[PDB]
Amino acid sequence: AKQQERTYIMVKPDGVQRGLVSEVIRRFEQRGYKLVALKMKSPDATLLEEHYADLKGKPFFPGLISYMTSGPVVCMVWEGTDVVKQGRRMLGETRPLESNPGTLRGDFCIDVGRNIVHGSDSVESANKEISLWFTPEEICEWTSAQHKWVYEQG
Amino acid sequence: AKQQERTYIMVKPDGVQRGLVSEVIRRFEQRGYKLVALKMKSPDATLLEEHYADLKGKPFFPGLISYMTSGPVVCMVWEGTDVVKQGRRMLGETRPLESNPGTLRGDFCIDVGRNIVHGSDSVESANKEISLWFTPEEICEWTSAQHKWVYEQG
Amino acid sequence: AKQQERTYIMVKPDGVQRGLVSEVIRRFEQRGYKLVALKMKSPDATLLEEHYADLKGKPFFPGLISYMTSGPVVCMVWEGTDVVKQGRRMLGETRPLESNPGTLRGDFCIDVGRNIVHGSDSVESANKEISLWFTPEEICEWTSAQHKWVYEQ
Amino acid sequence: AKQQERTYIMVKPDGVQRGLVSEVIRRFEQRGYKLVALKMKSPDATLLEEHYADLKGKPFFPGLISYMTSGPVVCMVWEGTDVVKQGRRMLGETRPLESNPGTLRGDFCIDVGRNIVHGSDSVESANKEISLWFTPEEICEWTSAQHKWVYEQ
Amino acid sequence: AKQQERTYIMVKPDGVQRGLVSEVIRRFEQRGYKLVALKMKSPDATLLEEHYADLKGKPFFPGLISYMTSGPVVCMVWEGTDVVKQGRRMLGETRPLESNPGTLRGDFCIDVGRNIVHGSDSVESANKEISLWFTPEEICEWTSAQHKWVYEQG
Amino acid sequence: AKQQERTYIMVKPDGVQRGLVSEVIRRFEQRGYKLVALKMKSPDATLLEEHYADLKGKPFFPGLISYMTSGPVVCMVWEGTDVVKQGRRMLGETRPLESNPGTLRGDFCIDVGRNIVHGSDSVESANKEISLWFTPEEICEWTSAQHKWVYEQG
Repeated sequence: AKQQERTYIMVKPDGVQRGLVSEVIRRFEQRGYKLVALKMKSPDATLLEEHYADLKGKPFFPGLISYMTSGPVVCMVWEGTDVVKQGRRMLGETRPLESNPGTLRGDFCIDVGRNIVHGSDSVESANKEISLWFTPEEICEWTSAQHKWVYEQG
Repeated sequence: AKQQERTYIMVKPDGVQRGLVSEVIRRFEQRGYKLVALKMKSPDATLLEEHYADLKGKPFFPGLISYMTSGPVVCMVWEGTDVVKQGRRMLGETRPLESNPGTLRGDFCIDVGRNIVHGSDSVESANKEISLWFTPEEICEWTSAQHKWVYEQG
Repeated sequence: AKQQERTYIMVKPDGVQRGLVSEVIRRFEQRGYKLVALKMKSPDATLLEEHYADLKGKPFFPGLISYMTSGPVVCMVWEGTDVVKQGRRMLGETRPLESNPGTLRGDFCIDVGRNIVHGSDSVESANKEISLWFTPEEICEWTSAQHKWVYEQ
Repeated sequence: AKQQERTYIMVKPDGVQRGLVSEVIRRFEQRGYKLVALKMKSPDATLLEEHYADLKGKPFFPGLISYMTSGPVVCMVWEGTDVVKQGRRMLGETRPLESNPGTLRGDFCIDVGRNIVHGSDSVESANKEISLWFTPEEICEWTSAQHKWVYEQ
Repeated sequence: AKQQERTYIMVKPDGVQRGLVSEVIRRFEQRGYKLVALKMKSPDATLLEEHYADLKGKPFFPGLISYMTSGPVVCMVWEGTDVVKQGRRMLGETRPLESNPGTLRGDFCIDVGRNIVHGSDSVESANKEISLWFTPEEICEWTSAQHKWVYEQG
Repeated sequence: AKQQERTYIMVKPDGVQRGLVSEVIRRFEQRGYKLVALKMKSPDATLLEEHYADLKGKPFFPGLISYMTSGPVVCMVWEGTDVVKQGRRMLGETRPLESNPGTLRGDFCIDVGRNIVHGSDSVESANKEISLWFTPEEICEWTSAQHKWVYEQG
C-alpha cells in the first residue's frame, strides 16, 4: 500500500553538532509524514561500514567511516505516500551547492562532506537501511488523528 | 492597473482542520500582498456546485462536494501586482508530490485531494470567484503604509 | 460547557497595517483553540461607538473612533476552555510596556494606543462583544480532528 | 559536576499526534542543552504502571494507562547546568492554564490531562526516570563544538 | 523626547559564534524599534576597559576583558519609546538561569558569563555607551513608514 | 582558497523600511557562511554612483540614485566556499516575479525596483564592491567554532 511506504532518514554528526536535529524532524513532521521509529546512536564502525558497503574500496572510505563516528547520529523512519522521493527532495541535491533554498541542504549546508542528513535513495535501499539500523520491535506503528485530512479517502 | 489585480485564495477544509490558516495567510502577508476580504464560512452545496461548475458530470463530483462541505473554509481576496500567478506559484503545483520545498503544498501536503488551499488559476476566473464568494460590501479597500517600499512608482 | 467557552479577538488597524494578522491567528491556532468565526471588516463609527460606549465624552474618544476606522480590522471568535483568560494572557497586558516577551504586545508593540489587538476581558463581555460584531449565522460550528488529543474526557 | 546534570523529557502521545516533537526538541536544542539520549517507544502497561506507581488505585489510573498506551511517545535525556529546573521552566507549569506565553505548554496546550510533555521534577527524580526509560548503553557521550561559547570557560 | 530614546545593544562574542545575530536583531526590529547604528567590530582592550569602567576594581575584570577580545561583536543602537528598559526586558535577566522563556537569554543561554548580549542598564549608561562605541556620523537618522502605526500621534 | 571567498551583500532601503534586516542576515548566518564585516550607512551620491557606474548614462540612473539615498542601507561581507554564487541564489532572481518561494525575493518581494537586497554577481565585482563600501580595518578576522562541522576536513 502506498501510504505504508517508508524511508530511512539520518541526521549526520554535523547535523547534531550544529543543532539541526529539530529542523530536520520539522520538515517531515509538518508535511503530514509519520515518524514510526527514532533513536540517537553513537554508531560503531562496523554498522556504518555495512551502511556504506557500496563505497568499500574507494580511497575516501576510511575517512568517511572515521568521520561518521566522530560524533553521534539520529536515526529515523518516516512513513507515508511517496516519502522516499519526497524525502530526498526535501533534503535537496546530494551537493549543498546545487541545492535550492527551501531544502535542508540548500538552507543550511555548503560542503558535500558536511551535508547534515541522509535519505534513502530508493524503496529498495529504504527497506534495506531500515532493517540495518532498526529492529522490528523499534518500529512504533500508529494512526494519525489528521489521517483523513492528509490523505484522500477511497 | 497592475497593482489592482486580485485573486481568490481559499483554505480548504483540510487546511483549517490541520491548523494551517495562519501559515497560508503568512505567505501572502509577508510578500507585501494586501488582504482585502476575509471570512470563515461553511458554504452550502449550491454555492460549491457553482464554484466547481466546470467539473459537473465527472464521477468524483458528488464526493468532492461532500468533502468540501465536511468542514469550514477560510475565504480570502489578496490584491497586488501579478498576485494571481504569484499566488499559484506560492501554493505550489496542483499536486503536492510535484510541488517544491518552499511552497505551501510542497511543505505541508501529500495527496492532491488534500492540497489544503485553492488559488484562482487566472484573472478571469479570479474575478468570477470573487464575485461568487464575496459581496462588494465585504471587500475592504485600504492603502498599505509600506506601499512606496513594496512598489516603485517614481 | 467549558470547551464551549468563546472569546472575541480583533486585530486593530495597526495590526493589519503592520502585517501581523497571521501572527495573531497563529498564537491561538497553535494553542489548540478553535476558530469558529472570522471576517475582515471596515466597521462604521456607530458600531465602534457602541463598542466603546462607556468612554463617550472622554477627551480622546473622537480620536479613538477615528483611529479604529482608519483601516480595516480582523474579527474573530475563538472557542475552547478558559479561552477568555488564556486569550488575554496571550495578547499580554493592555499596556505593551508592561507586557512580557512571548506575548503578542510584548513581542510587537510599544504604545498602548497602538496595541494591535483586542481580547474580551470576561465571559460576560465576550458574549456581548460577539453578538455585537457577529451574527449567529457567521459562527461556523465544527469538530476539530485533534479534539480528543487537546481535551481529556 | 554541574554541567553533567541530566533530565528526562518525554513527549506524551498527544504531543506526537499534534506534530510537536520537533518543537519540544528545539526549545532544548537552541538553549545549549546537549541531547544525549533519544528514542520513540510504545511502552507496555507494566512500564507505565511503574512510572505512575504513586497513582495506583486512583479511579482514573486505568484510563491514564490506556491513554498513555494509545499512541507512541518520544523519550529524551538532556544534559547541562541546572537542566532539571530550567527544563521545567521551559515546559511551563504542569497545568497549561497556569503556563505563561513563551513556555511549551503555555504556547501549545489547554488541558492538564493533555499537557503534551513531561519533565523530571528533581535531580533524584530524573536519575530514576532515566534508568527506568533508558539503559545506560542508549546514552551517548559527546562533546559539543559550541561548549566554550555556551559555558565558561 | 520619549520617542527618541536610544539604547546600546551589543551581541557578545558567544552570540556571534553561536549564530544568534539575526535573532537578537529580530527581537527589536519586530517590536517596532528603529535601528539607527550598526557595526561588526573587534574592539581593543582600551575600549572594552572603558566600557566596563564600573567593574574596574573587580578580580574577574582582566578575565572579562580578554574574553571580550576573543571574538568579534556586533554593535547596535536602537531607538524608540522606553527602548532602554524594554531592551533589557527582552534580553531577560542578567543571569540566564533566572531568565524566562521568550526572552533571549531564557531561550538561548545557560551561563551568566555567556549571556550572548548586552543592553544599556539606563538612559545615562545608554548615552555614555553610544558616544563611546559610535560617532555621530555612524548614527543614521530616518523615519519609519510604520511610525504612525507603531506610535499614537496624539 | 575556495573557503576564503567573500561577497558583498546589501540590504536596500526598502529592506530596512520593511523590517527585513534580520531575515537577510539569517539566510546567510544559518547556512554556515561567516559574517566578517557589517554596518548601517547612509551613503552619499558619489559612492552610490561608483557602485552603479555600469548604469551611468541610463535614463533611470538619477532616479535610482535618489531612491538609494532615500533611506539607510545595511552593508555586509560574507565569507565561505562559493558564497558569491550561493548568495545570489538565496536572494532569488533579480526580478521578484521570477523568484521561487524559499528565496528572499520570492518570499518577500513584488517589484524589481523594490527587491530589498543586492548581492555581488561575481568574484571580480565582489572584490571591487567590498573595497568600495568597506576599509580593510572594518573587516573582522575570526574562526568559527562550527568550522570543522561546516567544512570537510581538507
